Amino acid sequence: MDSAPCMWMRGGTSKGGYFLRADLPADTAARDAFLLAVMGSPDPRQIDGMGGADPLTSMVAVVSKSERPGIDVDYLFLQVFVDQAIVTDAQNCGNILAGVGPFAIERGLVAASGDETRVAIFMENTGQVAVATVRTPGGSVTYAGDAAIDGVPGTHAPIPTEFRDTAGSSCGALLPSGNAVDVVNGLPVTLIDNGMPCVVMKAADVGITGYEDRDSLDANAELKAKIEAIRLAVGELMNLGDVTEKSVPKMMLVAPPRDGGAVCVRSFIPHRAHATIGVLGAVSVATACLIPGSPAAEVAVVPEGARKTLSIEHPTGEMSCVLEVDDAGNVVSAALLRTARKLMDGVVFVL
Amino acid sequence: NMDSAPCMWMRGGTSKGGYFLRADLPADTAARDAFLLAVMGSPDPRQIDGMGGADPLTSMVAVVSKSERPGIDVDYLFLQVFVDQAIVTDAQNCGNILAGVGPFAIERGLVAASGDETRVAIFMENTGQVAVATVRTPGGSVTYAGDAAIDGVPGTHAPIPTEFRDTAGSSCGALLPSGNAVDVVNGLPVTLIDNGMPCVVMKAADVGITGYEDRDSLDANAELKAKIEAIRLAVGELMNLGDVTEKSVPKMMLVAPPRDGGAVCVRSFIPHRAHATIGVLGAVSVATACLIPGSPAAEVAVVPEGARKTLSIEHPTGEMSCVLEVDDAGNVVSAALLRTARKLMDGVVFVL
Ligand SMILES: O=C(O)/C=C(\CC(=O)C(=O)O)C(=O)O
Ligand SMILES: O=C(O)/C=C(\CC(=O)C(=O)O)C(=O)O
Ligand SMILES: [Cl-]
Ligand SMILES: [Cl-]
Ligand SMILES: [Cl-]
Repeated sequence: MDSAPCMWMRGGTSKGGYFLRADLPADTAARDAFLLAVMGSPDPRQIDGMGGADPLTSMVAVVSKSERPGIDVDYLFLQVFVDQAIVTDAQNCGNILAGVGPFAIERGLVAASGDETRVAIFMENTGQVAVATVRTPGGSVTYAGDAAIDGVPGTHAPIPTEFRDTAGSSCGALLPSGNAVDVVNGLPVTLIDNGMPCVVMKAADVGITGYEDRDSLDANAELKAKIEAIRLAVGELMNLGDVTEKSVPKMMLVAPPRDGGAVCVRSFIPHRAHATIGVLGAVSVATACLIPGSPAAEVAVVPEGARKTLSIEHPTGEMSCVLEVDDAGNVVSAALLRTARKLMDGVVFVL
Repeated sequence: NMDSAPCMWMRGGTSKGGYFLRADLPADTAARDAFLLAVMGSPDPRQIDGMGGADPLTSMVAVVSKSERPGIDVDYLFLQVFVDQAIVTDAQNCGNILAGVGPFAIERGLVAASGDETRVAIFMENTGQVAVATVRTPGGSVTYAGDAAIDGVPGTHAPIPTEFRDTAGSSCGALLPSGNAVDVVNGLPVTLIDNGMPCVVMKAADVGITGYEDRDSLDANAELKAKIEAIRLAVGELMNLGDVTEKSVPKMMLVAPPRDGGAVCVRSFIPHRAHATIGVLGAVSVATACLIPGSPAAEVAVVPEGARKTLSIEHPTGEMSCVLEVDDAGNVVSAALLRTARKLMDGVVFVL
């Protein structure tokens, strides 16, 4: 097959191609080779495909109607590497998730149910369910509205998303090492998975402030080398095997908030600096803020009460994470606002 | 306000952008620009809410229509959509995006396939110049598959040879709008030249680089970029380009001796980002400058002898050759260059 139907969408602060599962090769080696060609990878410019030469604009959602009881659609996230011939399936992606609901409704996978449509989305990569609510005025998806998210110009229709049962969905526990803190290459880190495996550490401990812009961080070869050494050192401890060629864990460098939020973060995902912050990445970081003795807890400003709005500051503003904690202080849910937009709909081609 | 249009996303040469039928876009320029900005996701350094790839070279538009001009198959207007300003500019040719125009026009039925290699004569509306491209149409259908390669694009595709005649002065009114082979601007000798793309040609070494740096190093060189932009703003009137402050011309061309067997090595700012490779008509202008005695380009170039000259223009990821025919007076009378293209996505683009 040399082409496939495809909707190009912005999902949250990321961008990529949304496919029906049936339209892609069933064999995953052939599927991944096709997706590389669709995107134009490997190429630092992605000039001969639809990737935008940024991992955050080189992403794929494979969506299908679900047979799981109570679930509307199944969603597989695939990261297409920009300049390697690698497609990875080892993580969730809550930004690209934002486009899944609207894509599924437009494609008839799930019926609109009034002016707003709840969509229960099984995230195949980790086996957990997320719930998105999509504006469907008059029974049709809209992308217009009054909502805004930092990192995206303008305003769009809101897409509230809610995540439960996130802890340990990749590493088998919230803290796969069993410790709140671990010393790695002479630095305290928290190894944490509440929907995204993360290594959380103080920006100041790897020799930056945590307030640098994306270009400054991407050009900092010395910083990138130092944190890559830590990432490779903890891959097995987080039950992720050999992470050398994986996209996980995400490296989260935290600092005290500056614009009135809970914490400030710079993320490497795992090699490129994030332009903003990942959705489940932010949930893991926000969760670490609540763990006494974590580097995150030391720099964070944490509100009182069972339902905590934790503003996570990032290079171009912030993204707020509403957590509720149970009896024992465990996070039992996380809710975040996203938006999406259909950008182009048609057929993608490969040679 | 228009909220969708049919659109083919293509790679044209080493560039990428949206190809539209003229009839599918707003007739009013202001409405058209607001639509195209929104299609691309501009202004936004990351172009996250549209189809632009956060680089001027992947934020380009071609507007194509069947031509009524005798002997011309299609009319093609090139539009640059700025990445992080609300500006769409029509002031230049674009010979990379031109490569997609032939195949696009045949797919869209604007020109019929003719044999297995279809000639397509293309009127470049921005300057009134014509290019002639040949498109592989085996069995009557465009193919993008083939054995040709161009530096800056992985793999191989169908060849699209292109030939340009009557190139000189199409934006500035003359090949050398100042009348001089060299002018001194901000302390350094430059050549102001237009052989299809208005350019300021200067020695890389005179502005503090070697000319062999990679694109990332050049885009990070704020001191260099400020020096170059001050020169650009100082030459707009001399080049008969009026007020260039919000324009994308002239292109700033920094030349050095060839290092990999070519005629000259170039780095180009277009005008603000460093080029990842080199523009097609920009290269023609630089190649032409190499032939002018006294030019900075002639001082660093290695120029082959003969009436037919293959001038290899070296750039950050290899080279692109310009085959120039020159007449007895030494004037360039045609330029021929190989490009390729590929259809990437076809369908409908949307805006709010
Ligand atoms: O870290 C990455 O790979 C990029 C992401 C991840 C994300 O959204 C999430 O953590 O849920 C993104 O911003 O798209
Ligand atoms: O200079 C620019 O703005 C970019 C160009 C120009 C081009 O191709 C040409 O000079 O004909 C490109 O697409 O490479
Ligand atoms: Cl399906
Ligand atoms: Cl719909
Ligand atoms: Cl038309």
